[PDB]
Amino acid sequence: ELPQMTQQLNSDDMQEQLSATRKFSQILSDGNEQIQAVIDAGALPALVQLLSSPNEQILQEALWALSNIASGGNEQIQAVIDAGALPALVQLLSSPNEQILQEALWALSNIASGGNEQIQAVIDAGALPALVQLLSSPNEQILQEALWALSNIASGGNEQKQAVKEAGALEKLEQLQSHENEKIQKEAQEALEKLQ
Amino acid sequence: ELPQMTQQLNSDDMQEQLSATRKFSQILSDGNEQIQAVIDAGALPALVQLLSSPNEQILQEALWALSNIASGGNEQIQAVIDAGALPALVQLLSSPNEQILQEALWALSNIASGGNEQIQAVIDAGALPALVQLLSSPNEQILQEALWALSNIASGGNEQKQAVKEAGALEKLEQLQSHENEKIQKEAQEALEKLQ
Repeated sequence: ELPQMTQQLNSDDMQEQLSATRKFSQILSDGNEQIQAVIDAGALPALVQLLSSPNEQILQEALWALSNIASGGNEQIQAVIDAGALPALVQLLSSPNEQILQEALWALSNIASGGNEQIQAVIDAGALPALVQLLSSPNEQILQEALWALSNIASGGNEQKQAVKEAGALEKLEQLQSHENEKIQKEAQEALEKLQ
Repeated sequence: ELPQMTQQLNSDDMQEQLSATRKFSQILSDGNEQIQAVIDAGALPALVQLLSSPNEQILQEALWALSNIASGGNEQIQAVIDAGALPALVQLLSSPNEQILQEALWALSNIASGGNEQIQAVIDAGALPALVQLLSSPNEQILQEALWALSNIASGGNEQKQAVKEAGALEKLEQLQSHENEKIQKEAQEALEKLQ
């Protein structure tokens, strides 16, 4: 019904616009409540514990569920932080399965998208060295997220910027210019100037 | 249901752990995809136009829907921003219906919780004055969101914070260290210090 609905919003009859506007709110709040109803069920910590499952499939659906939550609002992020995901995720940064590595990267990018304190919980979980090492990485998939992540962290305060520098970003970042990839080339400039 | 699954997560049987991990993923991804199928059905632009409805009901339902979407990830926020919500939301800042005013404060607050470019979009469409004026409002509910809203903007990069001070925050925020309520004395400190 969604696409009809997006038209009843552009309608002249006020019972039409109202009707459709309510349905849109119902759709939007039902979805948000399914999501909140998972955070509130107490799963996050058990999920976080499954990040170190011996079974790599279990590991991956768990990391997927987490990174999904961590893609939400500043409080879904907090619940993910509060359940102690940051260390586990940072650990997963040094993984052989480049799919697990790349998913953990993306979650950490999202968690570092929020407020300066959350960027700091990330910095405290010791992501920085792990994230600086992945700049050298040969796989451009990763190099790119790795760089996004540090750029997100470059966007925090004086003492986030200082820890990025303090962990070795300046050189690597600097020598990324000479990378064939044009979007990478660019993204480094942006990261450097934030830092200064 | 959610509680039986959260136990399954803590189980020993790996069939159990994984079966539940996928139900959680499935709930999370289904919840995210209803929200998404509303943004991608293009309702945001039309819900934004309904923010100037002369029908109070329509207006509040539209504003309710939008602030839900604005409660999500940096990209929901972007979608809301891209659909031209901010002009309307700032305009709603100068509303007499304190119910609309408070809801529009909460939208702006969520929007201001995203990346530093999103805060700047808030600042640019001129939330700041409207926001600083609400600092004298008698309604302690309103005072708190206006304050939070600014506190989120004060949590941005450096150039963000010079507009907060440049808006008047500093002075008004500073006389807010002697308000009957403790939460407001306290929360002004945070805001004031963030900047300082």
